[PDB]
Amino acid sequence: GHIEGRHANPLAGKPFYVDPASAAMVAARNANPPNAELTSVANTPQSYWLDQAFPPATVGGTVARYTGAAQAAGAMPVLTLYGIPHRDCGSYASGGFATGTDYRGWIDAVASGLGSSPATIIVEPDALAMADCLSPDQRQERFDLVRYAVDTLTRDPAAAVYVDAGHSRWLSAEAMAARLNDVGVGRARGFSLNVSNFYTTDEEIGYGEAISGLTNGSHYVIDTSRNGAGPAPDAPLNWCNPSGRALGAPPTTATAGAHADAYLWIKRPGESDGTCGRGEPQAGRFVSQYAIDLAHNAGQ
Repeated sequence: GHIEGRHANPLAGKPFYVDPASAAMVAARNANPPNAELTSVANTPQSYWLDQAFPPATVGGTVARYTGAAQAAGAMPVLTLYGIPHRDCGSYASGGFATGTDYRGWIDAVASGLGSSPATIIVEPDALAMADCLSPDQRQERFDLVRYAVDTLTRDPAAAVYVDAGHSRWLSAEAMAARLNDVGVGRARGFSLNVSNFYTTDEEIGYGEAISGLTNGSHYVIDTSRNGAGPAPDAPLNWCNPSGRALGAPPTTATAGAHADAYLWIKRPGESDGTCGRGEPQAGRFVSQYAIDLAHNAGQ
């Protein structure tokens, strides 16, 4: 018979993968007595963050294991790549690979691990948005590395690749669209917004629709992990372990934006944002109280 042409949202059609070994799951299983907040969080699909702790020599196997496990679960894995050189401009989440050559080798290995398997990839939270901390030449290098990630990862046809694009109160839509266009967003599925932040979904839809229009109709995802109460009052460090924040909409493709492929939990609720001027836990360390606070503040 006839073969139809292609129609669609790559994120629609199977559930997002719940990592069975996340820090939240470990905490939920250990809670004595059981805790409603922790269990809820642990059972919500999030994203699996990879960085320079996973060397190029071995990260391919790590990626293949994770994507293969998700496939065995009938689910879409979400992976967050967070290895850019000069990561976080040397602030609380400092890290990343030492050099661009190492980063390129890492990307090559990630792509090898992906093969042809389904995956959603969030490329480098903050890298484009924060790039002005770098000199002109290191900024250009960074853009070239993000472009390298797009060009290399998209060789997995089943990888839905979203380049991180900051949020609605970071760069302007015009400034961020220019960076996304420079790194080849047209070859990706699109971009991500609100990662590790707290802005309302509605505000992020308006911003994402604007960037989409400036990037030839690209699509986007919004991190709704911690945005159920919107942001804390405008202040320095209001993004760094703020109190009073709530879990947002659980991950879904039933979104309210014309080009919004999904609401995802990209940040993992419970992880510290950093020491934050208060001696709080190192960035990325899981704090059960933080996950419980987010769930309590959402009324759970």
